[PDB]
Amino acid sequence: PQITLWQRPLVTIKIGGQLKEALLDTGADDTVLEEMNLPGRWKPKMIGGIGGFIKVRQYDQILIEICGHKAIGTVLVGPTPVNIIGRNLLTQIGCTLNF
Amino acid sequence: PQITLWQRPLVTIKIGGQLKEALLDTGADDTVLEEMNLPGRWKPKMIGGIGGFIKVRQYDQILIEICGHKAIGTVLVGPTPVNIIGRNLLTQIGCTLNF
Ligand SMILES: CC(C)c1nc(CN(C)C(=O)N[C@H](C(=O)N[C@@H](Cc2ccccc2)C[C@H](O)[C@H](Cc2ccccc2)NC(=O)OCc2cncs2)C(C)C)cs1
Repeated sequence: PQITLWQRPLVTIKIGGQLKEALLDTGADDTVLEEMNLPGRWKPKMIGGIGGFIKVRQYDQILIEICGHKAIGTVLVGPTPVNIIGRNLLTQIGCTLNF
Repeated sequence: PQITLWQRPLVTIKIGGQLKEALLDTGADDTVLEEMNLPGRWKPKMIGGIGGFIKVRQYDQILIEICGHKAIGTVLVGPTPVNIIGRNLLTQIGCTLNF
């Protein structure tokens, strides 16, 4: 699709058989989801946002369908109030910025 | 131009006669720049995201040039870790998300 930015770029994603809304975010280097139970072992990560840093748990090789396009990659889980799809999964599904 | 997201989408902006580097950010409603001098009256504002809220100075009707494209809109200035061009100016240069 082509998505204009007059409104927040919110899309449905499917992860773990649940549907969630997520923001398409070119300003996030990684993908961050609200607290959920994901499979396997995690690794620690600190990510910084506008107000400072949060500790998140890194899971790898996670499938997530973003608007019907399957991506498989690293997903961080921690105390974000919005699910953010960042560049790591946006390149997989072939997303670009055009102007 | 077409920008892939293997790397951070950083572009040069021209604002208040200085060239700065800033991130094209689909996940920021607002344009938030590092401490700089801007002419005008401004208003205090609080913006938040990951990590909490920060106080910025709101300046309205600032002309920014983003890669040669002229944009007018609100610019917030303050202790942001990175220069962010948010959706309020990305729509003005005709920026879309495509996949
Ligand atoms: C409440 C919620 C439902 C929402 N409100 C909003 C409106 N808000 C607040 C914003 O747009 N606020 C912006 C913002 O931080 N947006 C964020 C999404 C968000 C929104 C609300 C709450 C938490 C996260 C998303 C933005 O792309 C920022 C910008 C950025 C990049 C580097 C350093 C600092 C900042 N990205 C991140 O915070 O990325 C964190 C990372 C993830 N992986 C690696 S770093 C500001 C910069 C203005 C959107 S959704």
